[PDB]
Amino acid sequence: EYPTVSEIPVGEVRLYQIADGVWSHIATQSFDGAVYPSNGLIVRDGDELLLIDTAWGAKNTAALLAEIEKQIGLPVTRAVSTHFHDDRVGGVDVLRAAGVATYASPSTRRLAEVEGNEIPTHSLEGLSSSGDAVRFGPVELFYPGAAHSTDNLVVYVPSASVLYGGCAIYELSRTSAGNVADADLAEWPTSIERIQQHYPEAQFVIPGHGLPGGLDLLKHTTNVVKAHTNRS
Ligand SMILES: CCOP(=O)(OCC)[C@@H](CS)CCCc1ccccc1
Ligand SMILES: [Zn+2]
Ligand SMILES: [Zn+2]
Ligand SMILES: [Zn+2]
Repeated sequence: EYPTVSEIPVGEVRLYQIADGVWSHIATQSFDGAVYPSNGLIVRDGDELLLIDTAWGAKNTAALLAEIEKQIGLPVTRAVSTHFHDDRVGGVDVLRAAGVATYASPSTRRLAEVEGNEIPTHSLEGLSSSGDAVRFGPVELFYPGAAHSTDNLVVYVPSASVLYGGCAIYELSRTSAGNVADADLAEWPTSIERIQQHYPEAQFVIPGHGLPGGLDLLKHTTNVVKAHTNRS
């Protein structure tokens, strides 16, 4: 049902309807000689769409917009990137050219600039302290604290009980840590506990990469992070 790495050539994007007015988008990218799947989110709000994250590069993000037009047919008017890595902001220039208003926290914008990654134009205020939440159209944005990166945001869709954990949450199939070069390993389990405490009602949990599940993904991620922490 849910699209996998095997079934998506790099350059194509799949949409997966989760609920009324809520989709994930799934793309793949080559990196260091392997191929990785990647998720984002699409959320309807009236007669327009809110996009969560790019499809990991310009080419994929072009295909994303085309696939949205084909399968949904409503305009993307705002986008939020949930941290500064290229699987979240790579393609922001494509979005902007298409008239999308692109957003990220000041921390994400600052880190993207440092990294040399594309910089969302608008700033999300009210998210700089762990446990901060703000409304953004049909979703709530939440800063759980440092985890996969110091700037990582999570996204909740109240009407659908959909929790988008982004890359701070791992799919169950991943039993080893991925890119933790920018991670706060020491804080990551505590940040995951904040997510659990704030969104215990979540029914559909979407990781940044791979298969969705339920709130168990949180404990799973903590397990994997703690096991990496204990590198021997
Ligand atoms: C292997 C390179 O991972 P990235 O640093 O890609 C550069 C943008 C990471 C940013 S979150 C995305 C890929 C994470 C992943 C690792 C292993 C399996 C599935 C996804
Ligand atoms: Zn990342
Ligand atoms: Zn990622
Ligand atoms: Zn596990």
